[PDB]
This record gives sequence, structure tokens and C-alpha cells, in this order.
Amino acid sequence: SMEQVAMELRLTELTRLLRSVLDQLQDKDPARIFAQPVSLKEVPDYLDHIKHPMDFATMRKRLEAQGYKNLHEFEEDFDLIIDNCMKYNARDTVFYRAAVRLRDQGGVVLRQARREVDSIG
Ligand code: NA
Repeated sequence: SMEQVAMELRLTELTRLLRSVLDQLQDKDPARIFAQPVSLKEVPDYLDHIKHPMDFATMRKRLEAQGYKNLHEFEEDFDLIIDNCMKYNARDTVFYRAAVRLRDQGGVVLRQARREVDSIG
């Protein structure tokens, strides 16, 4: 149908907007601490601590498969990256501190993406 196509045109434009948002969030992590999944060979106990691992590359594969239906689902994954890190790592570590900085600097990008998604549908 012509309906399914226009919904596919919208999802595709949402995917284009989330791609740009994702590139902007990732620029706030120049150390690439959150780039890749936490290694299970190097942190074998990780899954005893953290039940839903997340990282930028895993968000990227979901993105290019048009796996995010809305901005909220995308925000949930970003929050997991941050919240996982702040639980596993203690306050006086480079990892925890990197999360806090990504959270505060990401807020601005997420604040405007919410207005743009509403605004253009
Ligand atoms: Na902790």
C-alpha cells in the first residue's frame, strides 16, 4: 500500500535524524570509552553486575536496521550506556567521570532532538 510507503518514508527520515544525533553524542566521548561493548574475555563477571549492556556500536547496528521506532527507545539505550557505567565503576574513576560528562553534554543534543522530532513529526 501507499500508506506503508509513507510510514517507511517517515521511519527512514527518523533514522536519518537519529544517525546525526548519534554522531553528536559520540563526539562527546573522545576517549571512546563507550564505543564498543565491555569485553567478556577481559571482564568475565560483567553480566553478574549488568543485565543489559549497551554501547555506541550496538546502538549503531540497531540504528542502521531501522530498529528504533521513536526517540524514547533511542534515549533508553543511551541512558543504559551511562547508568551501567555509573553502577559498575566507582565515583573516583575515569570511567564514572566520563559518563557524567557524556550525560551533561548529551542533555543539550537530546533536548533539541525532542523539539525537532515533535516539530517535523
Ligand atoms: Na557502584
